[PDB]
Amino acid sequence: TYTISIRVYQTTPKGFFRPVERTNWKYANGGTWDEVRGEYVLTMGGSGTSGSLRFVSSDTDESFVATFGVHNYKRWCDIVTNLTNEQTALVINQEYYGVPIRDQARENQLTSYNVANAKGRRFAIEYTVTEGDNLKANLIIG
Amino acid sequence: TYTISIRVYQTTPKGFFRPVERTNWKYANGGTWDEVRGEYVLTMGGSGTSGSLRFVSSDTDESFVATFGVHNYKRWCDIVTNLTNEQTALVINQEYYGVPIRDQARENQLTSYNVANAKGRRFAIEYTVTEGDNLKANLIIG
Amino acid sequence: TYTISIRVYQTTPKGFFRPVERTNWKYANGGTWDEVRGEYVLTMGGSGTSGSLRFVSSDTDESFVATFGVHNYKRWCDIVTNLTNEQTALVINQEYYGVPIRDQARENQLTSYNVANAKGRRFAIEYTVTEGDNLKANLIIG
Amino acid sequence: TYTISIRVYQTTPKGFFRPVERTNWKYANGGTWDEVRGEYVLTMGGSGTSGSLRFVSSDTDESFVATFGVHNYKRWCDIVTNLTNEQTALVINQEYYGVPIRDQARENQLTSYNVANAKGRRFAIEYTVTEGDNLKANLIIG
Ligand SMILES: [C]C(=O)[N][C]1[C](O[C]2O[C]([C][O])[C]([O])[C]([O])[C]2[O])[C]([O])[C]([C][O])O2[C]1O2[C][C]([N])C([O])=O
Ligand SMILES: [C]C(=O)[N][C]1[C](O[C]2O[C]([C][O])[C]([O])[C]([O])[C]2[O])[C]([O])[C]([C][O])O2[C]1O2[C][C]([N])C([O])=O
Ligand SMILES: [C]C(=O)[N][C]1[C](O[C]2O[C]([C][O])[C]([O])[C]([O])[C]2[O])[C]([O])[C]([C][O])O2[C]1O2[C][C]([N])C([O])=O
Ligand SMILES: [C]C(=O)[N][C]1[C](O[C]2O[C]([C][O])[C]([O])[C]([O])[C]2[O])[C]([O])[C]([C][O])O2[C]1O2[C][C]([N])C([O])=O
Ligand SMILES: CC(=O)N[C@@H]1[C@@H](O)[C@H](O)[C@@H](CO)O[C@@H]1O
Ligand SMILES: CC(=O)N[C@@H]1[C@@H](O)[C@H](O)[C@@H](CO)O[C@@H]1O
Ligand SMILES: CC(=O)N[C@@H]1[C@@H](O)[C@H](O)[C@@H](CO)O[C@@H]1O
Ligand SMILES: CC(=O)N[C@@H]1[C@@H](O)[C@H](O)[C@@H](CO)O[C@@H]1O
Repeated sequence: TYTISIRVYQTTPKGFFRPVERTNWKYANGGTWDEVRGEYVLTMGGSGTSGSLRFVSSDTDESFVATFGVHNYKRWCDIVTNLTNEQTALVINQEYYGVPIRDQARENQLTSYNVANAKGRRFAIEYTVTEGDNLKANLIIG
Repeated sequence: TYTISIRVYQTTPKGFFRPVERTNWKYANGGTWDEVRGEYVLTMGGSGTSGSLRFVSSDTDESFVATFGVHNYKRWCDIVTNLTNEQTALVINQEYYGVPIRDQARENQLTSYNVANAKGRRFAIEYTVTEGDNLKANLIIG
Repeated sequence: TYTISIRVYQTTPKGFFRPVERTNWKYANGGTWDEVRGEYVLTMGGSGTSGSLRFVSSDTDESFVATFGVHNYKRWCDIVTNLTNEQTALVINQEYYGVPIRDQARENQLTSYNVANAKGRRFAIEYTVTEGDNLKANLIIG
Repeated sequence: TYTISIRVYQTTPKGFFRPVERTNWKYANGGTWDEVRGEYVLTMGGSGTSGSLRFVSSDTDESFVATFGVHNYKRWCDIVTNLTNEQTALVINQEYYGVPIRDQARENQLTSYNVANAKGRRFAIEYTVTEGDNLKANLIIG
């Protein structure tokens, strides 16, 4: 069993991102999302799957999907923003198992990733515990 | 804009179903899930999309996916249980736009549905508000 | 350290009780409330304190407070309903350390308790794990 | 009826503050706490009462209580930190109706307030809507 525990940080009172969606990819017997002590906890049965969280700021017409998983026994993460209305977490999560650019992001097995949207706001994932079954990450909204 | 506000009722202290997943299908400009006053609220850009909630009772090895949406300007609902490990809400939600028996449940535009798992536990959805932009449903776990 | 983990069951689709308040008494170095995998978890520093949860059904103008704690190394529980508007969980929780009938309920160290409100609705607390540091209870709304 | 809707911003990936308590003072027909679209909403029957939230960062031994209310038809707010183990939100909330320095903080009817703990971390409340029945505020953890 792997877990990925996620702490969400929102660094500026400009806009407000709320949680709107959480998905589980079907590989390795799937997975679950849990709220545990104010954290998002992704539990997976083995290596080779993932889960996504979508956040939306309606004040500023902004959004992003953050995906976390384990690929060949190492954690990975990715952020996708500049989402169309058709790009829900359900769509984005699935794409990490067929779309080349998404595949590569997952294949990179990164301990940290950051990206800016069209408005120049940065989003980041940083794993604070990068090894073992029980992984920890910060999700940082700039 | 459509909303569907869901009240969850767990009726018997045998096992414990917890929320593990919430998805949004991509049609009609997507949609979102919100927690509002102890209720799950699905917001949708217009007619023709849906969202799924998955619940798991790990005590008793039981689970189900409940799906809610609007089809041709009327509400619909369905429950799927006896899930394989591969059947997350991500997977199930999509099947309502291609798989014939799932297509049928959507086309049925039901105000009320119920089914049972192989263990004999019943799951039900009853809309209490069936018309208009702001719909309401009970999700009853037996 | 004691923990009491609480599963809430709402048994009838008549009215809807939503969580509105969660308090901690000051004795034994206090304590915290956490949400953990869909359950309410009361964590306390040692024996001799407690915490309260209030639920409101504004549809039917019903409310109650359920209090959980440890007194002389045994778990206890109680429910107060037919609440005035001035009887928040903040108020009720404190009454268990000065008000004689509340004191008595705490001193009973019950593994289960049930009571009916003005409208004949039954509320129940039933501990499923009655011994040790990590206690479990069902909160059942009839 | 007054509402105060609160958006929480945790700005710094050092330590993690989780919600552990939410209370309602008994005056003016009391009040309730709701989770609404990822925000904390305090509802109160009229002017002259309040509610408190407590947040704890176990990793760094930090905590605080943030209190919001309406005093003589104008909003107020306060933060207390450097807490003892006996100072739960239950205790702090009610000190605003008896303890002079706390009474004064409330009598100030502030639209913004900030204070630091002994470790130098700033906490802040910033009302973004300051007038009328439905007030809005940012809670910023530095
Ligand atoms: C070990 C790992 O991680 N692997 C991976 C995978 O996962 C998998 O899947 C399968 C189906 O296919 C099953 O489910 C199992 O259980 C799991 O584990 C996948 O995910 C992939 C992506 O696609 O990746 C990885 O691997 C690699 C190899 N080479 C293959 O391809 O298989
Ligand atoms: C009106 C309605 O409801 N419709 C529907 C639909 O939805 C749609 O989709 C599209 C794509 O394709 C888009 O997205 C839009 O926006 C929406 O709205 C669909 O869903 C279907 C299912 O498949 O169903 C319904 O319909 C039928 C017909 N075609 C019509 O349209 O009417
Ligand atoms: C051990 C026990 O449980 N005890 C109890 C108590 O608690 C206490 O408190 C105190 C203050 O005062 C402190 O905080 C400590 O820490 C604790 O532990 C109390 O609560 C009481 C009630 O009031 O009860 C019990 O007890 C015993 C005797 N009997 C007396 O009373 O004291
Ligand atoms: C209007 C206002 O805000 N006022 C106030 C108050 O509140 C009140 O309280 C009472 C009892 O006593 C009752 O509950 C009612 O309902 C309410 O409204 C209080 O809070 C106070 C503080 O302590 O403050 C205010 O005021 C002033 C003086 N004290 C008088 O006026 O009385
Ligand atoms: C700005 C943006 O969202 N770009 C994303 C990038 O972050 C992600 O790594 C890549 C692979 O999924 O797909 C997009 O190009
Ligand atoms: C036992 C079970 O899960 N049955 C489901 C049924 O409830 C649902 O209406 C149908 C269409 O999606 O798919 C399955 O037959
Ligand atoms: C109907 C009702 O709520 N009665 C309660 C009772 O359940 C509780 O055990 C006792 C001590 O606190 O007093 C209260 O009034
Ligand atoms: C560091 C600290 O917690 N100081 C608080 C202050 O913020 C508050 O305004 C006052 C009134 O309650 O009580 C204390 O002095």
